[PDB]
Amino acid sequence: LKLPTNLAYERSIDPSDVCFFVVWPDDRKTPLTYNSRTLLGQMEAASLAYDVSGQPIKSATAEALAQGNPHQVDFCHVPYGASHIECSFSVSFSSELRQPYKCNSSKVKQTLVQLVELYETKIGWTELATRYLMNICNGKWLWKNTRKAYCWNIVLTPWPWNGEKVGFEDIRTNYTSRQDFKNNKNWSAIVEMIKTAFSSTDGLAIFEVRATLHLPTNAMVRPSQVFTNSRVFQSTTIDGERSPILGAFKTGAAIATIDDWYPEATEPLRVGRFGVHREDVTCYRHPSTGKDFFSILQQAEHYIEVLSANKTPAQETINDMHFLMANLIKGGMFQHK
Amino acid sequence: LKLPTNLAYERSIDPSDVCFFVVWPDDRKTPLTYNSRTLLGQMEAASLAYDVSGQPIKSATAEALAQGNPHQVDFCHVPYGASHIECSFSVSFSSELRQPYKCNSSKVKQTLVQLVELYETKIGWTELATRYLMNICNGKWLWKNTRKAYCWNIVLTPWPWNGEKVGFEDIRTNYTSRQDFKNNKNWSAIVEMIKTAFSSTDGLAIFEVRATLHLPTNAMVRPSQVFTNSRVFQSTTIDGERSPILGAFKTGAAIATIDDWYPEATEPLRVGRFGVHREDVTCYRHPSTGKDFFSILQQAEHYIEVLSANKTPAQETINDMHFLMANLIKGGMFQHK
Repeated sequence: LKLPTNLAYERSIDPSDVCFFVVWPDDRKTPLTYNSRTLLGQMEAASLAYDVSGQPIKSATAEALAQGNPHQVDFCHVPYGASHIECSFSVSFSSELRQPYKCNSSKVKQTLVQLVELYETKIGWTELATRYLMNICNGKWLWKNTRKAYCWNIVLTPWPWNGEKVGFEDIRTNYTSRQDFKNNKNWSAIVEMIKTAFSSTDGLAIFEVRATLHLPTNAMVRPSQVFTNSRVFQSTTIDGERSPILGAFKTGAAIATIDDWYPEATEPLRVGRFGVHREDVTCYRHPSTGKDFFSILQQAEHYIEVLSANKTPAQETINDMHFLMANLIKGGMFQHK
Repeated sequence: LKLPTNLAYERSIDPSDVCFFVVWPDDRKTPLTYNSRTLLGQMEAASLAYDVSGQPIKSATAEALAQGNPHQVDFCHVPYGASHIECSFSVSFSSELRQPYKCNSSKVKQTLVQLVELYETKIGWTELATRYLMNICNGKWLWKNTRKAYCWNIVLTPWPWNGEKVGFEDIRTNYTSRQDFKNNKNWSAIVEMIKTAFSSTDGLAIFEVRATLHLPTNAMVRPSQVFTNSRVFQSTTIDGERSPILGAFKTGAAIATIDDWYPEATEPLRVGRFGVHREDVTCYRHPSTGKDFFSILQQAEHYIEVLSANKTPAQETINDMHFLMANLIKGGMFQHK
């Protein structure tokens, strides 16, 4: 397959900013608020006392590393009398991966608007839909706030939905796996809706997610920081007062942490062309290995002929095409100018 | 009909910028406002790791693709507690297609005025009028905003009007086809108003449209970008506050995406000389097919003698006639120096 000079995809999952609210014992709600603090940190930086090649700076004497340095940081935390903290956002699944947003070459358009179809026919949407939905239903958009917490509950409201709200209580204890999610009475009724929103050419599935998070006393809340204080928070204005948020793109990067299929598959990565592990920077699915998205998109017709056959393919190629479809769902410009 | 050196038409469909408002549950309106966020994307471009002809860049090491590249984007979204988002504009239909705005050739001018008159008498305006009006009455000028939306209602107040204002509720469900629009009690009284603005020599039909759009919480709004951040919104200043808008020409392209008449007709295109598609960039109605505007305008006398006959014309020639009159409604300079 040749990479056309104009090939864009539009994202299928659209998540919204996670508004943070504080719920008091009288069950009234009030948006969180962060305030800028100034800290007197120690001279802990290695570049201060040390030079490169392991050389101690001579001016940085035992008198110099004494004088602490001030750093201004934003600071947010659950107020004292707060019963819990709510976290609300919305996420819409649409079928914007069926057809490319742009394609200057129609030949490469048929091999994609068919790749998706033969995918859904042979290897249904249930895998990616379930993976995307687990991150919705287990707090993963609540990135680190769920790390040191008592319990967080995901109350979920699907839009083209008939029954009552679908809850996920104490995710730390019950919903610790895929099967524990499946055991929910309404789990299948939701993965079905997501996989419908992916097949139907103009269908969608809007979820409104609301996490009640029981943090300890005065517990520090971690919202998203802004890009280049040594810690500036990303905020909206609710009720006319500023309030921290986990950004829409942070939430999207959270929901789209399904990519576990790669060499030395260890834990889910955010779906991207070259699977970039943000913590240990080295990106897996480097182009030097045959696992980046542009090397597996080059083999799109090979995957067409593999799924068009009668036999169910190998798990290797089915995981490769899972990653292909997840990268299509992420959207983006699959082009090279 | 050889193309004169001066032949311009003034447009007939004059739409305005789509002002965005946020209607709060207390029923007060405040214009939207966007702010320039700065995202940390990954190294996602194909050009960053691959050279042309599929050659992996050597300096694009695993740690080289790890670095997150900043991207400043304008973000607009519905505020948290907003009841909904209103979208208001005004579109005026006029008979600025009857006579050419400028025509240095008295023969080409009269052979087009006679063409428009024969069109009006033979194949009435109720075909382009209803298609132009459907794009107004179903949110189509709300380009991507109605994609992931609970509902949208188009309330439409015609200017030379006598009754009550014309509602089009829950268009995602109710008004999904042409007959669904025709079932409106005021639909005929509006398509006739449009076809009277096109027939009467100096009459006009001013419509004021207001679409209440029910998005999910914090739902991202997609207004028009500007022509080059990485995404700069096109905005006005409502109430002294910058507010994103859909440009007048974006809204005009929306109302005039009626050209479903072309070789391998699939879905409606924006009425243009050589009907270009922006999704699959290639241009239908290329001059190599006899469907471009200057190839079916060169045959204006043929359509005169066809519509002058008593028999009902073919559907193919009547589609050519439709495209011709729609492209005259769009206006422009049909000249060749």
